[PDB]
Amino acid sequence: MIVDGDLHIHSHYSKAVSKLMTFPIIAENAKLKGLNLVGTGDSLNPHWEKELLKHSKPIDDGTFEVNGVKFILTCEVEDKRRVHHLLIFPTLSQVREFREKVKIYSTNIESEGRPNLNLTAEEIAEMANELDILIGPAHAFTPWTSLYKEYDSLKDAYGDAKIDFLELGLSADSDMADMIKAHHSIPYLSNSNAHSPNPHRLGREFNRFEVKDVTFEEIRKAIKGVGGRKIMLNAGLDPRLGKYHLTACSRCYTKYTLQDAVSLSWKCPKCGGIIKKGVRDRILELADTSEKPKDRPPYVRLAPLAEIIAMVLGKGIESKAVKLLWNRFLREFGSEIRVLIDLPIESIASVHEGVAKAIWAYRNNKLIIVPGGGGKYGEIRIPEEILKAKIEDLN
DNA sequence: GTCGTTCGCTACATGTCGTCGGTCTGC
DNA sequence: GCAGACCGACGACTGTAGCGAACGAC
Ligand SMILES: [Cl-]
Ligand SMILES: [Cl-]
Ligand SMILES: [Mg+2]
Ligand SMILES: [Zn+2]
Ligand SMILES: [Zn+2]
Ligand SMILES: [Zn+2]
Repeated sequence: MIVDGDLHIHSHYSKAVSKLMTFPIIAENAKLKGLNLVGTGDSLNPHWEKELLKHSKPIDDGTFEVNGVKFILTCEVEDKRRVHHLLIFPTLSQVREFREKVKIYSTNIESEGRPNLNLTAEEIAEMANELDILIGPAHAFTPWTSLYKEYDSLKDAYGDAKIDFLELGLSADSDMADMIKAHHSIPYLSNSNAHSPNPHRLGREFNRFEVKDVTFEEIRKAIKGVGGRKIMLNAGLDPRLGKYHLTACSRCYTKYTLQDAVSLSWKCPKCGGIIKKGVRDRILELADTSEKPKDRPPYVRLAPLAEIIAMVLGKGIESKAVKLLWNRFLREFGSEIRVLIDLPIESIASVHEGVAKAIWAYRNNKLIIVPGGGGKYGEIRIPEEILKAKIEDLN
């Protein structure tokens, strides 16, 4: 069976997240969005484990189900050097063992959903490998709390330890990450880092797995690519839409080149703020080869359907009009990805004509995109002639 | 034209832990 | 004067109450 899974979300116990991020709401929104699998997130926090055991029913010792949505145990932790890492746990026994194993290196493990571990990246990865916990650098290029902002290579961070994936992040896709030769041996994950269950947040990126059943072991085989199981697709936000795609200032969000950045010594002149290096420039720094492996699954860049609806209707992303149109699209059809990539534009025009024209413009790459940087998301705008012209003469 | 509804935007939170300036201090 | 301790503020890790103001079904 073919399932869409999002293995990186944060519960309401984490910081800077929404209080609505609870198991029932998450399951409802993932079901309405067409998301078959969602990682639990914050699994090290015992209160979130209690909420999971309450609001879910066991599929096996490591997979749970709530409101028809399956859930595997995932978590994100912060390094002694402020480097975020993602962990997938086989069973709840492994969750509890790893939790008790790191209580002597953390002070907020029972307090926050995203804990701070006073442990080296190598140490955390070794503790995960010993317990068969899958570990990988989460949002591995962001300039604030990533691996490649602190270290220059995966070996420099993990040393003799082993990692089982690399979360690409919003501002990256599989090709630019494959610009680093080591990554050719590593499976990619494209997750959402969801802090809100809203349309454009939960499942903004996901992984399309081929599995026999939706259980942790099947997902693990698919990530490793064994026994027929495989990650057959990597869907994600277009790299330009990300918060840190280009180098820009952290205060005024003015885009600077890498040359101008090193010239200004990372000081925004007309702002007085810290300018942070974009993930594109970082990858170009760490560039290794112009080649990339063939077994790599494709990466379908997508813009959130709610964002396209808000840009066509000329209204805010949270408005009731865009929410109503989004719900009508998700009722008439299956999922956001289907409406964005697979569905023919004539079928989209039955629900809304302007949205269909914008989706055609996004498919044909005739949609203006101002890239994001420094912490500001990229923006999508449509030309006038795309909206004022009919659909027949469009292509 | 009424007057509930919806919109867009600004301000603020909520704890740990870096970073990055400015300040004390002990020489 | 100066090295170096010390220190406070500031933002990532983003979401949303809540507040004038426009809207839009009577
Ligand atoms: Cl570095
Ligand atoms: Cl194996
Ligand atoms: Mg992406
Ligand atoms: Zn993170
Ligand atoms: Zn996260
Ligand atoms: Zn600036």
